[PDB]
Amino acid sequence: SGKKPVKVKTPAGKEAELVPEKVWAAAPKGRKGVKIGLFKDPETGKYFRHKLPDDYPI
DNA sequence: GTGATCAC
DNA sequence: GTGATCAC
Repeated sequence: SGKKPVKVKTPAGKEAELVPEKVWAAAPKGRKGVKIGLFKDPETGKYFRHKLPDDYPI
């Protein structure tokens, strides 16, 4: 569960500040990987994933 | 190619 | 079972 809002571009193309429903890190052995959040487009109700800032707490 | 996640 | 999310 995320808490702080994230500036994302939604699939519908708009700039939004959304609270991710789930957050996690995806990274292979030996490498930094990326932090990802699961978001819900409030305008379409559809789910999408988006990169999180590197210092976003998991 | 590899990592995690889950709506679909 | 996978699309799609990114960085290395």
